[PDB]
Amino acid sequence: DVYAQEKQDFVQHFSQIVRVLTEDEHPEIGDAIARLKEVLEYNAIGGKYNRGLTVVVAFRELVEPRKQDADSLQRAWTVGWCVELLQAFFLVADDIMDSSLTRRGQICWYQKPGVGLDAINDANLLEACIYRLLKLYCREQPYYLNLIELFLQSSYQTEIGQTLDLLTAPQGNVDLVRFTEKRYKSIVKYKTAFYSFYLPIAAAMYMAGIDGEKEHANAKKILLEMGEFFQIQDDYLDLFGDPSVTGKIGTDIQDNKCSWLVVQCLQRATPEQYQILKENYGQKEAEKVARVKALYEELDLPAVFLQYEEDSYSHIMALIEQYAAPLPPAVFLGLARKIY
Amino acid sequence: DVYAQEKQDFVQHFSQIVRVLTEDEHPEIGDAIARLKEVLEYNAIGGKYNRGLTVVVAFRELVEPRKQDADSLQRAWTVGWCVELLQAFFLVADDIMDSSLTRRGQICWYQKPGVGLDAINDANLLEACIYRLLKLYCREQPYYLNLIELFLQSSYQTEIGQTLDLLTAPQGNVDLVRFTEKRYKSIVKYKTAFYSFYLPIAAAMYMAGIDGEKEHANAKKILLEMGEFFQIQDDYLDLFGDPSVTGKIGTDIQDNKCSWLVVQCLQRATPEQYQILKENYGQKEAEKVARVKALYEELDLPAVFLQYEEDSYSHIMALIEQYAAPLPPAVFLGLARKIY
Ligand SMILES: O=P(O)(O)C1(P(=O)(O)O)Cc2cccnc2C1
Ligand SMILES: O=P(O)(O)C1(P(=O)(O)O)Cc2cccnc2C1
Ligand SMILES: [Mg+2]
Ligand SMILES: [Mg+2]
Ligand SMILES: [Mg+2]
Ligand SMILES: [Mg+2]
Ligand SMILES: [Mg+2]
Ligand SMILES: [Mg+2]
Repeated sequence: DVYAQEKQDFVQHFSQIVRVLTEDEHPEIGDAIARLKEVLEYNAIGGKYNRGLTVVVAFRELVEPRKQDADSLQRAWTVGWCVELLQAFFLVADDIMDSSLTRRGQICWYQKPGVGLDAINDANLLEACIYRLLKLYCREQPYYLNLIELFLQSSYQTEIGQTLDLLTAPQGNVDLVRFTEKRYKSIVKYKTAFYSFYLPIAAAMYMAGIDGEKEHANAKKILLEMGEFFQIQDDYLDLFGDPSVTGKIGTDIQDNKCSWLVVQCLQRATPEQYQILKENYGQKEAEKVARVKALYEELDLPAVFLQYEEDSYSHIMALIEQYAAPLPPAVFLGLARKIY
Repeated sequence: DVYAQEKQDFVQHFSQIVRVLTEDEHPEIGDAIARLKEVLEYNAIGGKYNRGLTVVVAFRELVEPRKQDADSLQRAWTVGWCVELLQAFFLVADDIMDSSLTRRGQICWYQKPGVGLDAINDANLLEACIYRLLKLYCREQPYYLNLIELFLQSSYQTEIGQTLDLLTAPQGNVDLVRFTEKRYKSIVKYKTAFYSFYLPIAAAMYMAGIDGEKEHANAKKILLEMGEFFQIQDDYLDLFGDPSVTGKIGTDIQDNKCSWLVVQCLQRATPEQYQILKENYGQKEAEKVARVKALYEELDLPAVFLQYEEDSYSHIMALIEQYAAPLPPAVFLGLARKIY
């Protein structure tokens, strides 16, 4: 795919990212800059890079090839890495707050001996690197302020979404009463859809000089729906995915989360299955978690998900028919192929 | 003082800040916006406001009174609150990472039943509010990008400083060998001096149309030295200050910190006092902490600090003589009176 053939160059650009960001030497900060290097290497590397590559792929498809200079392609790869760094910031903090164990096939940063809650500041540093990179690479470009504002707004929206995620999942309480489809859709729009799907395409758009309100609004209409599916898939895989593939161990049941699975469970459960859920959800005991997973299987939730994926795929394609123009449909099609 | 007579209006502006920031209602995010309100009220209120008031005071002294519109004064009070919000973001995270107990006369946010590590996301939200406010109030102003860049750069510098703070104070280790005057001065320049002293005056400068490199450089020369003293004072008060006055309980000894006190101790200690330090520092036991405090008193560190405050005050005033022009000396004098 077009993600395949952009990958290698994009990934190789990381050493350049790290080089430029370690050159703040101010010899006095040398030890901190070395810590930053370590943090970047542990937390920005080892996933699929789909968000960052999305910026690069869309940039190649929206920019006139004659305008695809060496320099403007360096900027695209940099802006792609900015998206990956935003992801790394949110994931470092999220793993702490979700009490997670592994991520991307290694133990979570904060679980590393000698890191612990110092990881909070490491996460803030990852965030800071975004704006340092934008200044360094894009400061003289017409779209500079547009990109700054887009990244900050996307961060605010994600943080609002994380807020709702955490409010809906208070530790060691109950009501399943909070866990509604309406609540779920709002959580995921905010925590996932904006930064994972809107951000990378929007950033490429602005870089291509496409700054129009209506063009961004139509793009957003497709991309936010993609983002909802992606988070539903993430919730499904939390329980039913293979950790060798996902790279991480699920914590949604123990964490009392408004997962798509629990929302679907509740919609289907008999009064008696409800009581089993209520007695077993939101608790660390492996035995109780296993009971929840058994309920989910009794209700054929995996089959519900497979049906949903089909209906969602067809809906997203219908939206691309409606909303893609005047942008190349390929911009959306490539993305949808990556996620579905 | 001029801080006295700006205070009331500045503090009253907070309800307006909170009002404008809760009006994102998107009914769906209502619960998150209510959490944000709670976070703002707990974490942005109850200190002395000296950083935010500094923006307002310097704005009144650098801007032509004829240009001090109703609107431009609303912007100054807003930019002042932006500085206070930046402070709140850093303090929420710092209390978690320093395992602190109280702040500003109440228990730390993260220690509140039902908050815990969710406070990490609350802190990120406080950060986000800065840029939301700058957009809302300042977006059409010539200095808009200057203020965005200043706040981001100040955050990056503070985070670099926090990095060095934490690297120098590894939990449950030793060497006092790390604790040198050189290391100390670099920590505090970065973690304190930029955001506490340079930021608020710089922000007022940019708002006044003073964007010149040399003017900012000369201002920085005074303000960074003030910031070093302020952090030395903060370290002194951590142990020897009255909690009813400081609002918080000290943790520097237990936290193994490169405090000014330990650096001064080491410079003075006999080989035998060194061994007492090494045996007792960096540990939670009240008895061991008391032994450290006893060593500090044996070495007359409080008297060393009082002498230092005098020498520092005289040095800062000498710098204001050298470097203040063409800005009103009052801008620096008022600040120095507040801290000394
Ligand atoms: O931990 P992961 O499953 O990767 C998780 P969540 O914790 O939201 O499930 C972290 C995260 C953060 C923002 C948007 N989606 C996600 C997925
Ligand atoms: O906790 P406080 O004493 O308020 C502290 P530090 O933890 O650095 O001593 C927090 C903080 C953060 C940045 C600059 N100075 C300070 C003072
Ligand atoms: Mg998680
Ligand atoms: Mg999460
Ligand atoms: Mg998940
Ligand atoms: Mg502290
Ligand atoms: Mg600290
Ligand atoms: Mg302190």
